[PDB]
Amino acid sequence: GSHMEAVQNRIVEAAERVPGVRGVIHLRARYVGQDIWADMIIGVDPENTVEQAEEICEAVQAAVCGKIRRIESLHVSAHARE
Amino acid sequence: SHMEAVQNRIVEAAERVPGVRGVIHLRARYVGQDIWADMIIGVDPENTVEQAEEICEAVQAAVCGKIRRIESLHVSAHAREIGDTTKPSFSDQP
Ligand SMILES: [Cl-]
Repeated sequence: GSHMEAVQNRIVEAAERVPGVRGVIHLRARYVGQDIWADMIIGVDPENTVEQAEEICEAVQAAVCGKIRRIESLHVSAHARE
Repeated sequence: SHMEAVQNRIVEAAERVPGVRGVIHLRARYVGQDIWADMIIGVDPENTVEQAEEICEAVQAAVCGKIRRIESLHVSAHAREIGDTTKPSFSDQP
């Protein structure tokens, strides 16, 4: 509901502030008990290395998980984007 | 389960594709007679993202080409060091 959109907006806002992120392409978030499990795809520079893209991915994980307490599990991956 | 033969075929297939440093993970199930799968490959860290997506597509074509009962296969890549010998996982979500 309205409840869930608010958290999604929090997650996007958080992820999008992280340097190297070219928008959030996709976000699946779901309640499992009281906790949230999420899967996210970010856009990144096509010319990034895989190592570099994974660094950005981890940074997003820390930023999002840091600001939204109720997230128990967050997978982040990157697609090339312009 | 009973279906180790197909898993081994899938891994062997994927691992022959150039740019693949082993299969990190594979979730496969039968739906009727068809197989639906999700797979994670290891790749050169120094590959570009563009290039890793290219490898991913190559694996999709190679695996789906050699194991014809696969109706749907998603492939994604993580960086993997060359000294890594970690056996492929077949669980349901790391
Ligand atoms: Cl061949």
